[PDB]
Amino acid sequence: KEFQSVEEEMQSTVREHRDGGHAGGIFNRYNILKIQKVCNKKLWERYTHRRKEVSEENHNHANERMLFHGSPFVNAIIHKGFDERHAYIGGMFGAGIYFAENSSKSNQYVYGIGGGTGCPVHKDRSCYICHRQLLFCRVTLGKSFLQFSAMKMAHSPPGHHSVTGRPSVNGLALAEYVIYRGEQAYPEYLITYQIMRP
Ligand SMILES: Cc1nc2c(c(=O)[nH]1)CSCC2
Ligand SMILES: [Zn+2]
Repeated sequence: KEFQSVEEEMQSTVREHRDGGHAGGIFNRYNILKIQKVCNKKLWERYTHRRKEVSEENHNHANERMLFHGSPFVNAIIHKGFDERHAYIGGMFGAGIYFAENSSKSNQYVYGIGGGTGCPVHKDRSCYICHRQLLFCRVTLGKSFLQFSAMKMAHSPPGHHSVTGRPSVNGLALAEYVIYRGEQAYPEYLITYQIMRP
């Protein structure tokens, strides 16, 4: 039932992307192959210690959410954790770690920014053959700064613990959530899947 809940979140949050599938491929659903619960006690303690600290700074509320993260470095993340030292100021909300509430938005980043050159075997961003991996993460948002337009920051805004990118006509199509401290996310589930041909 635990993994069925994860499959449901993965499938139901798929959306039609404005780039016509350029970055992540053309699909309406996935073929979910594996769902593995990541058990990293040192990373979990780092996460819960920070979560308690954020809660005390946000009226006894962590404002935790389960969010997706796509990256070519998922295997490094499950072992070493999220690391803001690998984040650079170039992004929409600057040098943060980015998460999506729509799995298909995170799928656009599995092979790199804008989908890179796609899978290493066929160099195809819309590869239906190669197995992809996504993370479904615990993310502590705390006091989240609501923002619509690009704001390149190095750290959370003063008094805040994260940034929420909200959709707008000139801006974002879908929401995104940005943390500036790696310990504010835990890679709880490793999802192995394929995008499926419509
Ligand atoms: C690397 C990466 N970036 C983003 C996302 C992601 O999953 N990975 C989703 S929100 C937009 C940016
Ligand atoms: Zn491939």
